[PDB]
Amino acid sequence: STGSATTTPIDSLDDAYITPVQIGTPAQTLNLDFDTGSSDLWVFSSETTASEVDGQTIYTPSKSTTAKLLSGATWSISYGDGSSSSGDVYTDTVSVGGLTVTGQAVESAKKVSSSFTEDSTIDGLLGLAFSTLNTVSPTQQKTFFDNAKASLDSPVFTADLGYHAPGTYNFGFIDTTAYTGSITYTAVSTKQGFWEWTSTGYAVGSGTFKSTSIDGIADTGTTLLYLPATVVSAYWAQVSGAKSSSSVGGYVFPCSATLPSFTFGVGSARIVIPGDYIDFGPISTGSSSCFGGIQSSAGIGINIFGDVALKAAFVVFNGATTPTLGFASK
Ligand SMILES: N=C(N)N/N=C1\N=C(N)c2ccccc21
Ligand SMILES: N=C(N)N/N=C1\N=C(N)c2ccccc21
Repeated sequence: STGSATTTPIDSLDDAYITPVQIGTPAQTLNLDFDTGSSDLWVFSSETTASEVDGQTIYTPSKSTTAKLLSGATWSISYGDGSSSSGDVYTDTVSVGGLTVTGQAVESAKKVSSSFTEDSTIDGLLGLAFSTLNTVSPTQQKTFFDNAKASLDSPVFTADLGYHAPGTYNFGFIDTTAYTGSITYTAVSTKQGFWEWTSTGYAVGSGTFKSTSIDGIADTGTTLLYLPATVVSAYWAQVSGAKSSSSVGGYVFPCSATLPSFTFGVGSARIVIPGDYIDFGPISTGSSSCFGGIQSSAGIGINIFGDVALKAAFVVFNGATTPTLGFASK
């Protein structure tokens, strides 16, 4: 089997992407944030505290003839950004882009934190990291990909995120028309449960490439590119007036600037992030200071190749016996 679904930015800045997912019988379609940095499929639901729902579409398990309570199971997750959610668990039929998994754990939120409530466009998350990070207790549950894997034509999924435009998540096949050149594959460590890999270095704009190992994770659920402070300083030093602002919480730059590109290494290959991809717009409406798309990972404890980086590439999440990541230009 295979599946193919379009993913759409939630706003004009690509702050996140939503992908429609069919849950239950008859289908209830919710728009979920596909997150290769976490491993829970959770949804706003008929059980979510009413004051914490503001425009989201909810899953109602009582209206699904295939829903079954996973008796005794609960979940609770805290994300690196400080947001959180928790609740109980059903199993149900879940389809993405024509690919169907029966018996998928669907984690129904009883509580969500304020940032989830405030995002009326995101009805929940679909985790695509390794199932060892799944939070369901006392019986940990498998991700949608983990459950689908054996049925797929090939044990892979791909992320092809757009810049200020829709893109595609495919399951079970590589669309060789969606990229240029060849795919460079690189080793993955699953020891922390992430798609963790080592970039071979970077360049700023037209500058020379610096060969240096940068361990980090491929995370579709993180908006920005978080890298070591040395790398980030070298980038922003090429932008007149750019500075790290403690009040804003990161690097900002004049909205009048044209940003340089940023290149990262994948083995001997190179992925070029155009400068415009690094512009996240005014820090507050109408401000002449703009928010940078490359930020320091200092304090987070891991480097994160989030959407800013991934959207510059066609990215293969290879879930074969030995998992690997692939990157191609596009
Ligand atoms: N990851 C999410 N589930 N939602 N992320 C966001 N939601 C926003 N409104 C926003 C603005 C700037 C950066 C990220 C986000
Ligand atoms: N803290 C602030 N006053 N503004 N923070 C932002 N402003 C943006 N444009 C943006 C995009 C992505 C992530 C954060 C921000």
